[PDB]
Amino acid sequence: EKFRPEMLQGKKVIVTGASKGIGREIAYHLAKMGAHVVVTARSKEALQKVVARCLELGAASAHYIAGSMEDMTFAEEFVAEAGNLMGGLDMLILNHVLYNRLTFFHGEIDNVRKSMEVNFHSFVVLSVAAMPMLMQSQGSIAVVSSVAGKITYPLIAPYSASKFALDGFFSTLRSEFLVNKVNVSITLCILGLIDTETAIKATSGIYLGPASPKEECALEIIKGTALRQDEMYYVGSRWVPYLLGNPGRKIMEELSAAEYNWDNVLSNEKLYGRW
Amino acid sequence: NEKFRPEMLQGKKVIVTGASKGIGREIAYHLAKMGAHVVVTARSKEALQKVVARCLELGAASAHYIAGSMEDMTFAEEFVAEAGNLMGGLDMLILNHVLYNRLTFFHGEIDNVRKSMEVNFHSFVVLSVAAMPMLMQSQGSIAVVSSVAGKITYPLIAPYSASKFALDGFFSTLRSEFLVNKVNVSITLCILGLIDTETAIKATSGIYLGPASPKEECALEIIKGTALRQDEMYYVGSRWVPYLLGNPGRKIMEELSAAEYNWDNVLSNEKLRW
Amino acid sequence: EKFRPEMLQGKKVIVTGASKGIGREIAYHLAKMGAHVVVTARSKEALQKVVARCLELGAASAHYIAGSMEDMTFAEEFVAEAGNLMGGLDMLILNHVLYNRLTFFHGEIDNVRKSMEVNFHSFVVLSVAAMPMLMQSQGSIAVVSSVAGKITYPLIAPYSASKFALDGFFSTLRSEFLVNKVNVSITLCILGLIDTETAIKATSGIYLGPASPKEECALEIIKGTALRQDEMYYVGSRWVPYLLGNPGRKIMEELSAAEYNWDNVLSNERW
Amino acid sequence: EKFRPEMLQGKKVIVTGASKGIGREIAYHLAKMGAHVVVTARSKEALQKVVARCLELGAASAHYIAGSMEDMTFAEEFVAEAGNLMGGLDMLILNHVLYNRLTFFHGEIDNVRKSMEVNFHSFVVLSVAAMPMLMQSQGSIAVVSSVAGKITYPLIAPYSASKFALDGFFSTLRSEFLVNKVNVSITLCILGLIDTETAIKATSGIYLGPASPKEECALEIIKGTALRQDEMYYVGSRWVPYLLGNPGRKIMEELSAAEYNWDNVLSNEKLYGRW
Ligand SMILES: NC(=O)c1ccc[n+]([C@@H]2O[C@H](COP(=O)([O-])OP(=O)(O)OC[C@H]3O[C@@H](n4cnc5c(N)ncnc54)[C@H](OP(=O)(O)O)[C@@H]3O)[C@@H](O)[C@H]2O)c1
Ligand SMILES: NC(=O)c1ccc[n+]([C@@H]2O[C@H](COP(=O)([O-])OP(=O)(O)OC[C@H]3O[C@@H](n4cnc5c(N)ncnc54)[C@H](OP(=O)(O)O)[C@@H]3O)[C@@H](O)[C@H]2O)c1
Ligand SMILES: NC(=O)c1ccc[n+]([C@@H]2O[C@H](COP(=O)([O-])OP(=O)(O)OC[C@H]3O[C@@H](n4cnc5c(N)ncnc54)[C@H](OP(=O)(O)O)[C@@H]3O)[C@@H](O)[C@H]2O)c1
Ligand SMILES: NC(=O)c1ccc[n+]([C@@H]2O[C@H](COP(=O)([O-])OP(=O)(O)OC[C@H]3O[C@@H](n4cnc5c(N)ncnc54)[C@H](OP(=O)(O)O)[C@@H]3O)[C@@H](O)[C@H]2O)c1
Repeated sequence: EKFRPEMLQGKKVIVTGASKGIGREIAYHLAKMGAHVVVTARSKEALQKVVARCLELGAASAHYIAGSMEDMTFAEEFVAEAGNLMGGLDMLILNHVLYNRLTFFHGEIDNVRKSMEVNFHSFVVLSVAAMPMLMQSQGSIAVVSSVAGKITYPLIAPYSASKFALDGFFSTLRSEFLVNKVNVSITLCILGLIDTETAIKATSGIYLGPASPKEECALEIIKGTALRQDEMYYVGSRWVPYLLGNPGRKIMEELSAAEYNWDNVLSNEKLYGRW
Repeated sequence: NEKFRPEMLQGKKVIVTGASKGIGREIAYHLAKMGAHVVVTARSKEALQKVVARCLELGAASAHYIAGSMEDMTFAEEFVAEAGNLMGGLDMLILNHVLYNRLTFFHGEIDNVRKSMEVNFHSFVVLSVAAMPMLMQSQGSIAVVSSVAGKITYPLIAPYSASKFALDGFFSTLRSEFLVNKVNVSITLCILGLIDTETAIKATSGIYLGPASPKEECALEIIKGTALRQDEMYYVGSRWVPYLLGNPGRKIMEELSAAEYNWDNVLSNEKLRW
Repeated sequence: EKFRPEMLQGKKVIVTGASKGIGREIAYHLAKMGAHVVVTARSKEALQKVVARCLELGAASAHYIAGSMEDMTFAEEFVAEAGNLMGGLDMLILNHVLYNRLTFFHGEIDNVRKSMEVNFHSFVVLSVAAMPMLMQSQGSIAVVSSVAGKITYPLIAPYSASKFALDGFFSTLRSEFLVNKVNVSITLCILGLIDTETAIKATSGIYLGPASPKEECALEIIKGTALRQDEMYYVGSRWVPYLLGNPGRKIMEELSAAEYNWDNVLSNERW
Repeated sequence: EKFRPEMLQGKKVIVTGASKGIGREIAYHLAKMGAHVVVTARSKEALQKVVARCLELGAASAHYIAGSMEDMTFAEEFVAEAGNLMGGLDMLILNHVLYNRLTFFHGEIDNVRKSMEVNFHSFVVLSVAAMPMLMQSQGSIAVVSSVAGKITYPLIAPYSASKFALDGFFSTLRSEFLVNKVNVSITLCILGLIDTETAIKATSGIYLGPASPKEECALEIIKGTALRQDEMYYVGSRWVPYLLGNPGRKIMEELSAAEYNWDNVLSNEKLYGRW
């Protein structure tokens, strides 16, 4: 079941946080594959450059919409406008993340709140807004997370909380989609240190581990999502993913599914509605 | 290392949130039997009053209640101060309250996700920040009450699970920092299986066939594990399940990645609090 | 002597650099207190969002004027238009700034010039333009500065020069206003690391110390100015302000005032 | 480390604002010590007289270049021509200042701009232009400032702003030079009322303070700079310097140096470059 760049030709993709870093590279790859893209971020000028580059690169079409993901109204309206621009949606790539730095936690409650809004709540709002289109196209969602969304590291409590939250929410959603045979795939991407300008500045002489290249990172995210994988690990080691992937949890989730009165659940109107 | 004794809590100054019913109420009762000072909180005044009265009969050193919603961050903050005044300090902060939502498939209830994150997560953080000075002075402890659904995922409770995962991310990171900085406030994450509280029994009814553990013993185990300053406390109705939940891989990784830090540029830059 | 939010209800306030960071939060607080506000910065769309929010927050009125403070003609014209919009001016909050990712100095004269224009000269131009209105209302000026405006830090020479300049100028002006019994207060605000997106990005990986919250910072600036304080320290420590506040200088300034021949002076020499 | 006039024999020194007052006296002292000097100011005839006196006094060599420090192109070109004249540069004495008049501030924006250009920006331009030569010779810079550059006085806002600015800039530069082990010394000279014709006229019936002699002032500037001191106080009291010198600031600056990630900084890669 091998990946081929043709899996994305003509596809309608949204990439958030695409004015720089991994997101920008994700846009570029998609353009090379002849996909339709709508990129978003806060910076208009940066987004404009990305759109121009994507067109040169061979994108089927490329547009940008500028706004902050701290604003939930924008997140919601963005998905509608984007769907109009492309006439639908095959893939939703959730990549953006709030500015953060490395510091011991001292009581930055506002930082905790803002991180949860931008890194987490907006991912949920965007997904909800996109779900009708995704269900129609039987499309996919990439949820971009971090090694710090699977284990804990000093110096990034607010960030880690929001990335853990993503795992809890979207992993639960995936399980439901499976039980209800909804054919929208949800891929959780777990990234190690990636050599984006932002990550390198935040960590240079503090965290000493090696960084992985952003170009290959972005491609691996695209592949894993296209192939509809549950999780995609890009952490700079072929072994580390298994220490992160928690065999115990996968076993437990598989076994606990048998504890449900499915006879009832799948035939209970009150547990269902729609979007 | 050592064995728990009820005397570890005699005279101690403890806060129990979500203590008008269920596990929290039982936690209050145990603490009273051990002769601790308690301040219980929840939204229901009358229910809290009953709990305080019982705690006193039970042998609490002192018992008071403060009523309010944990969806209000100003209250959470002010509550900890008033509670500290009532007892003249704080040894143990037991974070127990929660917002439940009907077992139901998710389909766009964003407001439920937001409210769950406020009540189950953000307030836990606000309370902890407000209590930290007192806890540092007493070298006290925090119990963070969570769930099996905070370690693995279950259909039908996405909003709840997100908030409980968040707790693990945040408080586990905080603990690691406290260790690196030799701050002697312990943080105990409690992972509970199905417990036979009225609320949990009604909610899973005819949906989840799994077993329930007794609330009285659950509450005691939370108190013990926190008193003994354990990192985590599993009460899940099986002696084996905790190891399938406890993720040996993660513990190894966290231990090893600590060596990747330039601690001389981190700890030596530590010349600054709450 | 205690601050009350009512001190700002109906007041006519200008906030510069108010499209994000501390300035935006200053606008929001003022709106909650029912003040009239005119916000300014370069970004039109950002300013529009701020104005809309302020109105929802309970501002008596809110308008925006977009332009660069590197242009002195704009700075001057902005104050007039703003005064027209509100029919006067009670408080001028000078907050805007040019930041430079931290770097050792190595000959960037143009950076030194542009920093002095934006962080310093425009503060002066704006104050001069606003002075008639402020004298009429016996209003106040908040001059937003920095710990780097009181002591020196590696890596920010251009910024520090301009912030020191502000202290020199506005502190001298305050002393003159006192000698001449002009009742316009001048409050110099000295800020430590504040958790704005811009400050966090600029020092990330370089400084790992605690930043202070921007919401409380903005409120403290408003309070200190409303109470007409000479200086307002918000630096993340209750002790540090006294190591920055230079008791020696305050003593010297108090004593040297007696060295002046107030006869040949006060007898002699507007905007 | 006692000063000796021989520390300046054969040295290559620039003195700005040297057609009268303190600067002229600085030139004279340097000549007596057998240094090479290049003097500058706007007045040709006055500079010519100074050069002649310097030669008569025993200067190794003496030249003058006339021009205004309001013109940044001149400031830059002056340092090059001066370096050519002497074949290098050991000491840069920044002394010039715009004429100012004691008066309450009444919205004289043009005065503020011109004072900042002449008293501050030109000091920076000159320093930048001279830095290569100074680094080669491991030389020194004297930044001539004022008590009004450390505390504030009614009636001189424009002047004080520019002198404060000097402290901010050159004190920051010094700290950087120390961190990077660049061996060019920067001496900030803090002067009280000095009996130059200009200062006496300006303050005649206003400041009733006691003036210090200009000849000794100029010598103290030379000594302090030769001995590579951080600051040099000549204020007419042995006690006043400590009320101006701000112990609190020195402590803070010493302590805050420990808050930096030098391994990031010293190795942020691109925090350097050159002149
Ligand atoms: N880099 C790593 O080592 C690493 C490691 C683990 C996980 N990750 C994950 O990878 C993803 C991308 O990381 P990165 O290093 O590529 O990020 P980045 O370079 O720092 O930029 C992320 C993008 O998010 C956007 N963004 C920030 N705030 C926003 C807001 N409020 N509203 C809308 N967009 C906003 C930014 O655009 P604007 O500023 O213009 O708004 C930017 O385009 C993140 O989810 C991160 O957690 C990265
Ligand atoms: N029961 C289980 O099977 C189980 C399993 C895993 C984890 N847990 C954890 O155990 C803890 C207690 O569970 P439980 O079953 O004992 O809970 P419960 O019986 O449903 O009641 C929890 C308490 O929280 C309080 N509360 C709810 N909303 C509040 C608000 N907005 N502000 C302040 N207090 C509020 C309630 O008081 P008021 O309504 O009067 O405000 C109540 O006293 C929770 O953290 C839960 O996540 C339980
Ligand atoms: N943040 C800190 O840790 C800290 C510490 C000490 C002092 N301070 C002081 O606090 C004040 C605000 O800092 P901040 O971090 O909130 O700033 P910020 O987030 O970086 O933004 C400052 C504001 O100034 C505006 N601005 C920039 N260039 C301008 C120009 N040429 N003309 C007009 N407006 C311009 C910006 O709007 P546009 O870009 O849209 O023009 C922005 O709204 C500054 O005076 C700063 O020196 C902050
Ligand atoms: N005198 C005091 O009581 C006192 C107190 C504190 C600090 N200081 C500092 O001591 C230094 C010298 O003071 P001073 O009293 O000796 O000064 P001064 O007698 O008034 O003359 C200063 C020199 O600067 C030159 N100058 C003025 N404008 C210039 C321009 N646009 N371009 C180039 N050169 C210019 C003048 O020459 P031209 O006019 O021919 O150009 C003159 O040679 C100044 O930095 C001053 O701030 C003096």
